[PDB]
Amino acid sequence: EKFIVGTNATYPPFEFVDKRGEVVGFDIDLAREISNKLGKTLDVREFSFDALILNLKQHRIDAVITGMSITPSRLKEILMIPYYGEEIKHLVLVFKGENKHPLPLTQYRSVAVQTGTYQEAYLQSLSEVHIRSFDSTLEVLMEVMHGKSPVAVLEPSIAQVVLKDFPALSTATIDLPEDQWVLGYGIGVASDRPALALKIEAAVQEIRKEGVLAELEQKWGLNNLEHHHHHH
Repeated sequence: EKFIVGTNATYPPFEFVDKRGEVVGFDIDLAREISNKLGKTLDVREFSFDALILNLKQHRIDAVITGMSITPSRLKEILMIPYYGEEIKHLVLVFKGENKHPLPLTQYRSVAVQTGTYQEAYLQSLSEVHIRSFDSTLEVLMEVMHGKSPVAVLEPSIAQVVLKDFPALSTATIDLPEDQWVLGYGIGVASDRPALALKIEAAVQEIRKEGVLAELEQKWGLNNLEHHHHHH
């Protein structure tokens, strides 16, 4: 039988349309691997993003794979099996010297952040926060080093790697409200089909341990993802 997957082919490198008119990408290769583990024939179907969950709940599709962020709001409605991405429940505020009251972020003349990241979107959602956006983490941090902005915001896993090169910078934790958490990217499954979700979790674990998940990540350039959590 068939494993029917619903997608919105507008989000490289997860899914997009090739010059054949076919949908390709990391999620399509992952969907095929999953269908093989389940012993099913993959059937990829395109929908508008806003129509995906309704179709899943109506059992017209078996799974949604579309670079969809795992959010507490969505977990209320559907099941989600994680397959890529760090959980983001807090951000790192970066500055030189002392910062007695790191919050509110509205206090700063400007806040440096990287374009296209989830932290940028979070900052944009906040009333009266003045953002200076940059293409790279290098530019974000040099902005603070030169005293052009008082603070920057990084995602925690990036802060952990890059800040070793910046002994002058100190940090404070920004806790995100629960309704703003993203817990990586996930495969959507109907709430009334938990057994299918279990089989998909089993499949993803096997794809991961066989090294195929890491191969697909490298192949599709996920390490260099430009537009983070576009569907949050």
